[PDB]
Amino acid sequence: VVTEKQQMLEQHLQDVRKRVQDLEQKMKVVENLQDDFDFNYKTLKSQGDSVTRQKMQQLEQMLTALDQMRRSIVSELAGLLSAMEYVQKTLTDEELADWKRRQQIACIGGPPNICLDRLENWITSLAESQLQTRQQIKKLEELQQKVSYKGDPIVQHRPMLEERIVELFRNLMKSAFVVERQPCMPMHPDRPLVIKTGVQFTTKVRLLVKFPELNYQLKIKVCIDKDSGDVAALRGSRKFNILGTNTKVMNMEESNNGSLSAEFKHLTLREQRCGNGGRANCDASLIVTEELHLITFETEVYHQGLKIDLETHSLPVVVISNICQMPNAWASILWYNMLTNNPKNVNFFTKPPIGTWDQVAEVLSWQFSSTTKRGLSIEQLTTLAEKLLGPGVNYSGCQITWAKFCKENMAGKGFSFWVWLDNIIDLVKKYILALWNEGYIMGFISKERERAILSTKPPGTFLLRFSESSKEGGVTFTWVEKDISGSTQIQSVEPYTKQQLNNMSFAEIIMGYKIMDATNILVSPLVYLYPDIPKEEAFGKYCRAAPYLKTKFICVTPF
Amino acid sequence: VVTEKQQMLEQHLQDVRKRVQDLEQKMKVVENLQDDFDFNYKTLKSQGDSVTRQKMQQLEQMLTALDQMRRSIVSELAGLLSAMEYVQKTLTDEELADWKRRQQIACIGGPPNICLDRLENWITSLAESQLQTRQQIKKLEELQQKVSYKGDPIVQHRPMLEERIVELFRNLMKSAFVVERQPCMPMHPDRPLVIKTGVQFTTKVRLLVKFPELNYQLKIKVCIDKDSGDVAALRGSRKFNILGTNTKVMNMEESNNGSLSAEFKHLTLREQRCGNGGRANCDASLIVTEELHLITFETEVYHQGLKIDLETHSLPVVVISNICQMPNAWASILWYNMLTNNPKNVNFFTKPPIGTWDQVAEVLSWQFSSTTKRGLSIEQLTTLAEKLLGPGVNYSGCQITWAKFCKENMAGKGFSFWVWLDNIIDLVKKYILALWNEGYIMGFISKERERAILSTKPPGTFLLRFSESSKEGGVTFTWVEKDISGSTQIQSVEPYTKQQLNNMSFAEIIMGYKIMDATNILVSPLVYLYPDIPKEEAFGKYCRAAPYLKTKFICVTPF
DNA sequence: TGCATTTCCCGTAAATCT
DNA sequence: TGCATTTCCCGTAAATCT
Repeated sequence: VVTEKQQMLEQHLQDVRKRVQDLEQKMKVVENLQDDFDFNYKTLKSQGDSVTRQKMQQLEQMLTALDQMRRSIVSELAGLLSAMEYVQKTLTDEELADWKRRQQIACIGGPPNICLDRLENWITSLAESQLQTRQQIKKLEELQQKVSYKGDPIVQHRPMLEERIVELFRNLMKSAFVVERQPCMPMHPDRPLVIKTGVQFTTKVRLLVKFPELNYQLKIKVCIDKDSGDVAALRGSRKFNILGTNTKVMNMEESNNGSLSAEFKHLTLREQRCGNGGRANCDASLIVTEELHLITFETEVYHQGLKIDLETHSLPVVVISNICQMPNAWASILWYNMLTNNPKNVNFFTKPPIGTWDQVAEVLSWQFSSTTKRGLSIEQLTTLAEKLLGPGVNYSGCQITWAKFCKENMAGKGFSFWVWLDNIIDLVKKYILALWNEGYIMGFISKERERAILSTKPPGTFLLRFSESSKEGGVTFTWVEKDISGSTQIQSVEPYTKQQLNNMSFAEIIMGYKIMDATNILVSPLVYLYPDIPKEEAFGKYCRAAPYLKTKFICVTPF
Repeated sequence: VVTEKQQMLEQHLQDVRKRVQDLEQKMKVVENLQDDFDFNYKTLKSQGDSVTRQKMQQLEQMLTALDQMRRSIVSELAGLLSAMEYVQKTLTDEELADWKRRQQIACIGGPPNICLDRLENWITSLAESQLQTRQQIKKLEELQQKVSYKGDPIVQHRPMLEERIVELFRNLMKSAFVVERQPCMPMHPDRPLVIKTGVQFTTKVRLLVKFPELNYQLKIKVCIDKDSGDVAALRGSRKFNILGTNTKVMNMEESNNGSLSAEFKHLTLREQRCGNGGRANCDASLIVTEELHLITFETEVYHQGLKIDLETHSLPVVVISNICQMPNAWASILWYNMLTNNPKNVNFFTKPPIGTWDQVAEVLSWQFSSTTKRGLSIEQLTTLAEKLLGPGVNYSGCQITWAKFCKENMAGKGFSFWVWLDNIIDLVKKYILALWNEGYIMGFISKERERAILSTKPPGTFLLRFSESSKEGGVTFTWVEKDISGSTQIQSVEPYTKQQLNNMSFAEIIMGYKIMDATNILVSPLVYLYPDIPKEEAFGKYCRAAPYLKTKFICVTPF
């Protein structure tokens, strides 16, 4: 939806469109008058070799009118240029930069709308206006060549008008070249900006100046680790080469809007080994999953007498060799994008920024709404801020460092916050998908606050939550059944590993768990999912000559 | 252990060794006499320019003696050559060829002893004898150059003696070049002669002529699909290239005997795609797993004035792209090696030979004793010949075709004999390993003959056997418990898939299977493994603040 | 050494051949 | 089309780096 700032932008772009038409009009008038003047002059000389009365006066008067039309045109052109310069900045430095920011956010699972359509229409309109304006300026030049005098408006301003129009266009083209789809392995659509060597990844660029004349004209060359990974910048770092079809012609193929774009598929990265390097300094100068790289795109455009070098790059990418490095790699991409809008700070992790629990929590919810249908409730969310910040009320300004979020292991645990959490999402995906869908799982809640169930709610009322001690990820629940109940003895079984969920699903465990009590009688999977809902309405939906005797496995607690 | 034929061989090789020493002796005598004759002659001429009485007689007599010694040497050399020619054939065409045959057999799991030691000692001894013999022959030549006459034994025979010795040596060197370790992926040690593109494989060659002078002198080049896959032979076939270190210098490294050998590791195959081919005719001219290739080794030896081109090749190899093709690929390697001793018939599967149940059964047992501690009992073996040949008594001359063994699916099944069986072995490996070890599993027995248990043995007596209907492979057992037993109602549960064995082991199923009968009471895992052994002595060996409630899964038949 | 990181390769699933 | 065959790539385990 349009904001007011975009409203004005569209408005101004139209005013510019209008002015250019008016000037085009004014150019036609001055040309015709110049032709009329030229013929009249010719006719007058071709006889002054008897001079018709008043015709000399007409010639002189035509000339004066020409002069004035020229002065006029030249100052309206200058004013237009200044307005193009002002608005172009709004277009490129404000609206386009905003898009790039929201693209970062969309990569890490945030509210999208990274649609380039409006921007492309804006950019193309401005570009057309600039090129037509340059054509009028070129025309003024050829008008001066046919007719000129001492104090000619064209001779004393035109060069500056040309310089300004060319600089504007040149810069507009360069801003227009962007990475529409950031590097991502199609196999891990929710993990853009993380590439594993040997696995195909794809990326796409777009030129927001929609000029049909340029269809199939430009050749885009992509590479990784250019320039800054040749002379000055980072050190100790690994270096890679892109393998696969290195170049790609830009065209209007997909036809959606017929926008100029170039898509690269089947790309692969391979470490460039041997030679001379270092690995000097601390952390071997950043661990593998914290090292950042840039994929660059370059091309040259020769358009209407101008040569313009276009270049753009991806957001920093983390390169891994094995998939087991992805959780950590992702955390890096989260932190980077959550905390900065600089598109090329590869040394970011030398001294990472600190985030607030606010921004960290949002980002965390996104991670869930991406892979699943819904994110995190503040019950599960707030009990998470506790697992990091300890006791308290409200967590807005509470600072979360990179070390706390992922770099170092949690309190007494032998794993990091992010990794434990990523492993959970992977569990909620490979199994328990819809079983997590609606509001089913409490998921995250302290053994403590896991008291406000059977101990306030009738015996039977159970819970659905994750194993806090498990690195790989595991699941569990609630129920009061063992010995002579004192004042409601709350319980949980030992969490089920990813393999343990191959043996029987969770809502199947929940609606197929009797509990063989000391009495030798298998008692019961407690009723009422926490609030007051009998297990059935929620969990019942996911449950299910001489022949071999069909069987089905169950564990159901042994005592 | 030495056979009588090998005894004679060793004997003859020694006789040859002896003769060469005797001739070496005879050469020394003739040389000295020639020197004596030469000096005497010199001395006699240097004065006949008065001649000492009787000295002319001595000179003449020395000459006659020389002549006779020469005739003698020349005929003993000829006889020796004929004996070297006879024995060499026994060495190379009989004993070495036998080794190659038993190497084939060892590849497909048969009784090994493919030790090259004896052969290498035999070959090296003969080679040394031949080279020394050639040196005596060369010497005869330089003796003739210093002293000769009309009718000289050396001039009229020596060229033929040279030709024969060189031909013998040349052929001995060529026979001596062999593939000691056939192409095999170290990852699948029991599957030699089957290579999957992209996976490393290793192979090794040996030169049985143990000459230290040649250490590090020869460079061996390996390749696949040479010559015959350039011009005349097979058609429609795929073609490959060996990637990795293509050449390898031959040396005496491992030092075990210090035998000359060249080992190639880290080799990889890749399909050579594009160009011009065909895939014309039926079966696209043999399916992938029936297509055969040869890996060739070549080198040149320049030794004591001779240039000898050595070449050897592997046994035909089947090339696959995915591991799922290995069962079929192996069957091909089994059939080939079980039925022929031709080392290079790549068109074998155009018209495969027929085997007898005898040879087919042996080979089948081998497949078990390879991967496990023991093969197949005739109970399990004979009940197998029934699954292929139907009813009968004795199966010796019963022909088994390639189609019956593997090419076409079994009777009413949607899979082939070999594949079902290979899948079983893979099951007996990944799980139930020792649980198969001793004599535990009956494994293969008709539902029919699976009557001679509870129905002749007390109720309780169970069985251990494989799923006949399962492609992927599965397992099952015996027990009489359901309703009011009539006259012993024999039973089996639905077989456990490879994944079903991750849920609980077989001897754990067997000693943890109660059977919840209609009476709501889980009854019992029947006692006495078939003969009369209470399940325990055999199967019992493989069985095994606020804490989470430790659990353990069981299926135990639901009725 | 123990650790960080990369390589190997099965087995499954998707892709391409034919 | 449906099939034979090859390619893709995770995830585990072994290997190499440092």
